[PDB]
Amino acid sequence: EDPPACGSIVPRREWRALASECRERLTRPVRYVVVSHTAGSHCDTPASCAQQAQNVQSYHVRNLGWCDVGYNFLIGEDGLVYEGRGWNIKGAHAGPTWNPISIGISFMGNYMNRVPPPRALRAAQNLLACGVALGALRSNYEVKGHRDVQPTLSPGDRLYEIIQTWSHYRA
Amino acid sequence: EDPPACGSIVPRREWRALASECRERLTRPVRYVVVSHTAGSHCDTPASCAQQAQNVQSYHVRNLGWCDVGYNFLIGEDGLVYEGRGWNIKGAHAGPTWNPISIGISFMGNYMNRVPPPRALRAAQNLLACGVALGALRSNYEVKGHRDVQPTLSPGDRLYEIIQTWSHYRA
Amino acid sequence: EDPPACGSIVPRREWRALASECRERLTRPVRYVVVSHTAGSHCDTPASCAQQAQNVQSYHVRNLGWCDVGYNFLIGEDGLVYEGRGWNIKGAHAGPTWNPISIGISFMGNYMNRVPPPRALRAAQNLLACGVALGALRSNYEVKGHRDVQPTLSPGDRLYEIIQTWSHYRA
Amino acid sequence: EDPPACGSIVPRREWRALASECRERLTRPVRYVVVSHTAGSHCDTPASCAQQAQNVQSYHVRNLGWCDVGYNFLIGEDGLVYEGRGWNIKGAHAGPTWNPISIGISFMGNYMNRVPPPRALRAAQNLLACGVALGALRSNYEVKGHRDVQPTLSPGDRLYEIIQTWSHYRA
Ligand SMILES: CC(=O)N[C@@H]1[C@@H](O)[C@H](O[C@@H]2O[C@H](CO)[C@@H](O)[C@H](O)[C@H]2NC(C)=O)[C@@H](CO)O[C@H]1O
Ligand SMILES: CC(=O)N[C@@H]1[C@@H](O)[C@H](O[C@@H]2O[C@H](CO)[C@@H](O)[C@H](O)[C@H]2NC(C)=O)[C@@H](CO)O[C@H]1O
Repeated sequence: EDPPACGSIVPRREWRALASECRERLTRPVRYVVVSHTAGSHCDTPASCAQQAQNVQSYHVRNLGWCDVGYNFLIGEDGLVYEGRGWNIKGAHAGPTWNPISIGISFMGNYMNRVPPPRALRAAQNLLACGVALGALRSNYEVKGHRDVQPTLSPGDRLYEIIQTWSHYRA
Repeated sequence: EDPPACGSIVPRREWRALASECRERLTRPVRYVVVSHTAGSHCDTPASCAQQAQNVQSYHVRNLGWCDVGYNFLIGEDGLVYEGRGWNIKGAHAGPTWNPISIGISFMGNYMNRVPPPRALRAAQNLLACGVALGALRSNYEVKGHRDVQPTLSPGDRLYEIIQTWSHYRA
Repeated sequence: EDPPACGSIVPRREWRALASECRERLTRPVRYVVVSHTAGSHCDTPASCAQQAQNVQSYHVRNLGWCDVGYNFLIGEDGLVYEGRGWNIKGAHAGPTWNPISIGISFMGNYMNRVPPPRALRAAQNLLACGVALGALRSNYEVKGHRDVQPTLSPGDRLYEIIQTWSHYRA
Repeated sequence: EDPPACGSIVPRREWRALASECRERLTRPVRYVVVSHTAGSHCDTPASCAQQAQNVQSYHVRNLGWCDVGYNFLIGEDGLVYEGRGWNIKGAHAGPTWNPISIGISFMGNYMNRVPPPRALRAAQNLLACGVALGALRSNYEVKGHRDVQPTLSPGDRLYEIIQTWSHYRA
């Protein structure tokens, strides 16, 4: 029960996450959505993507010393959206200029020479629909590539190729 | 006009479904939703579930000669809703006194003992939530067991026990 | 077999009821009978009543989104009985407790400061008699006021005084 | 600042309510509010309204055999809100469909041809402002009239005209 019509998101308690310790709230409603890629290993089953989720967070919490996984939501090629910082805890995904104003969703994999399956792309768009529904994202929300906001290779040629197809993508 | 937000469903093309030969339409909106199980093998990978989808559909087409798989939607333990007949077409699943007035979603597997994993229950609760959003189901919608409308074990002793706690389950 | 001899009811067809989508049945013999009133306007002709019967049902199915009018029978000042859900389908007129165990007859008017015409009382008293003969009501059924089971003013002050007089009434 | 800063609710002890027998729980934040009316006599002193609260309660507890007064809150024309079963206990006020997902507030009296005093209306909204401040009511909550969800004249033509004016009033 994470309020009406939210396209099946895996809760932290399910992917065996560690307790978040982030105190910063995000000023709703949010205008931007930054799509990125973990550039880490990819997964196609929920079982493997639960393990892969943990991997991203432990690296952010134990090693990098941040309060929680830097992303608001992680997407698996298993076609499921994983909950990280969520719609309210401000993310750590695109630097100081963008972190307090945009939501950050990342695709679990390295998408330079590899494309994400339709189910994952479907789940991401479906996640943004629930966003508007909850009142976290503005009906008029703008989707920006990670390259668009920071000098980075992410989300990867192939995935950056497809998010331009997305209707809400702004130049 | 009125779809607030829906949910992610695997299209027929993706699980490689045969062409539907059905033409009878369900009068819109629908008031009843019948939950049942396929009493067959379960799956937890998006790959194997797309395959399990074909099996149920082929047994219904090539062996029982029905115009398409009997259920409107299929639910996998991979946490994904698979498209069957959909929101618009009538689908043989619980008797002629009930097939013209109800949507039929079916969990893929036999849940006499075994319970469906949380993500499967989330997939179905979200599906129904999308139904209301699309206006395919009315906000009054009543969830019913397959055993509540014809003599069968169908929902599965333990899955029947679970759907009884759902907000919309009427006597 | 000993022709029950009590049918003097206007059928759904005759007063032009919209189709019922209700399918949950009562178990006969039925023990209780709950008398309520519409608190709407009253009718005294078979013509004006066929209109009122339609209105109550409309307010029930179109505004509240109910499967059909909530009462089992409606009594009019025309001296005739109107079929609602009938002797078999479970009504919606007294809550989760009584609805499964009683028939809900309702006088079509506001009897807070009025008395229903003799012919209307006769049709009511008669209806119940029909009940026993068909076997839908127990030979020793219990009549009850609507306010006896719900916090309401039904069946109206003066009419409530009338039923406490009846022989099958029970505190 | 921003603490609870809630209104002033007369607690049960102060109006000497009988002990609550209820155990069912509402799951906050609540989305709906159903405005009703006791349909009885009104009051304009903290002394007479405390009296009224008891009649309504006793009738609901010993006549109908309920676990506590049906409403969550009772508004008085004295300008004071009288605590019913509160913000956390499921109340009986609008059928098995709404009771679990809504809070029940009742204006003490009958308002068919009588408008409640400004006081009452302010106390009623103060309670709603309070509700959201405590996380009891969902911020984008909705207000419906009693007649909007059940066959009844309640809350009374005039009070109904008043609540249809409110923001949060929907369909
Ligand atoms: C021209 C240049 O210097 N490019 C830099 C990138 O090589 C460098 O690596 C990218 O960093 C991402 C975030 O740390 C990695 O996830 C990603 O795998 C990596 N890109 C690739 C595909 O090699 C980024 C660091 O962000 O900075 C660029 O400036
Ligand atoms: C090789 C294999 O795993 N076969 C699976 C079947 O055993 C399994 O059962 C069949 O399912 C139908 C639809 O649910 C049933 O109606 C049918 O009785 C049953 N087949 C029989 C005769 O046992 C199906 C599930 O569809 O999947 C196959 O993959």
